[PDB]
Amino acid sequence: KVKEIRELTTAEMLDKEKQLKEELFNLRFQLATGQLENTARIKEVRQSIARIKTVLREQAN
RNA sequence: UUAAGUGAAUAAGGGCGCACGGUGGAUGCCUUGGCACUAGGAGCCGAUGAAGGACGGGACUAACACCGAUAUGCUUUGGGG
Repeated sequence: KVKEIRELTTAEMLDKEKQLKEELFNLRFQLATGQLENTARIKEVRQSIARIKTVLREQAN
């Protein structure tokens, strides 16, 4: 959801950031080659990256 | 039978009236926009980068809207069920 993000330190924040990046790259490729039953995840990953970034923003000033 | 005289009707096509269609959108009714004002708010925006724009953002994306690499959306405080 939203609250589990607030628990982790800045290290885990950047970790999950890079992990979501990689997942987005894989979703991108597997789009072009006729796959990905559940395409509604291409929203979730971008929105989660957004949430992580803003929550990071509010802490660092 | 001869002779003299009289002489109707038919339409290649056209006129008039009637009856039935075809093109064309007047007229009848109607409003999704306008016009002129009344009362009240408001009367500036900009080097923290303006007005206005180009390019992009969706499973599909040609356009219009909204958005901006956090891109058809992020956080929080109230409403709603």
